[PDB]
Amino acid sequence: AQNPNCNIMIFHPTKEEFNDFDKYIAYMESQGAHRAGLAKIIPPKEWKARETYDNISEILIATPLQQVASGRAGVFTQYHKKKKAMTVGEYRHLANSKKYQTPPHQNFEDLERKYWKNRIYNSPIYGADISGSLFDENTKQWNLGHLGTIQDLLEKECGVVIEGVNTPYLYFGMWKTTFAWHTEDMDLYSINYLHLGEPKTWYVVPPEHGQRLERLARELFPGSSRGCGAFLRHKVALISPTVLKENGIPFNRITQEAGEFMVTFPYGYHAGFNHGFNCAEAINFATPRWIDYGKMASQCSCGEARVTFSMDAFVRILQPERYDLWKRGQD
Ligand SMILES: O=C(O)CNC(=O)C(=O)O
Ligand SMILES: [Mg+2]
Ligand code: NI
Ligand SMILES: [Zn+2]
Repeated sequence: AQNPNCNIMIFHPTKEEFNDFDKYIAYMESQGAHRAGLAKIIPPKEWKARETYDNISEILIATPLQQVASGRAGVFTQYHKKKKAMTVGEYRHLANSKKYQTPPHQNFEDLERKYWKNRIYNSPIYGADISGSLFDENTKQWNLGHLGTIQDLLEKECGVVIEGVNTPYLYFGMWKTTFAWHTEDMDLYSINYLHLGEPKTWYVVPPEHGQRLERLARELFPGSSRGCGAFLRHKVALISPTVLKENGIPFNRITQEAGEFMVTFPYGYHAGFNHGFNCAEAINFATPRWIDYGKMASQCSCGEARVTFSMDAFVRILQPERYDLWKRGQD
């Protein structure tokens, strides 16, 4: 078996290798990349997502989210308080203010220590889930707006045509902005490009050990767990690396910088935080290997997780038994 310790692998494709997305994903998995739940992809030195980022300030963040924490330093939930719309220009100015800016620090390690020590005493503001793309339409390789769709993958694999479309989202982050422990909708893959600014640190549990994370989570968030059999889909729960180590949960960590891609793999639980002002673009995708994970994916039926129009059809085809009760959580 390739990558038996489930380490995060880093790839350096040539411009020749960078022409065929599907085939490069298949290559990475032949080297065991998926076992980690997360891989880093450094694009060829010749490749650019777009010419410059000089004209992005007028993008609107219609619903900025203030991330308010409750709990203890290493075990907390966050809720999202809706704030008034601002442009990316205004947001960037906010992220750089004395109140929200990244603090003085030695290295990613000193910064990580400060994040986990101090996160809960602050409420950073995230621009999340904004429909759009910053890839130049002339960028032909690894353009997240031009990937093959999940609906076409399902159709090629299973012979059934379904409704739905699949488009990218932009995330604008600042210091301490946080992504809670989760897998993707329907345990899909994701791909994430950090377009500009400060880094993003990621924690990930190998897919083969995901259930151990879930079991710890049921113990750490006992009331959430009683309310919903898949409460991690609410994307509110945080657990520090110290707490994970204390409980024997296998995981890994890696820091993404501007200009790099990350791929998350089916059923790879991940979480993280932003080091300062940045902009990332992400989208879900599928391969033939995803189909079985889609069929087994846990669902939120308490009605908190509330998920896309396109997800309906996945549940309808892949999980016809769940499909009655699930859309009751959606309606
Ligand atoms: O970048 C973020 O804040 C969240 N993105 C993801 O969880 C992802 O790409 O899978
Ligand atoms: Mg603009
Ligand atoms: Ni994700
Ligand atoms: Zn739920």
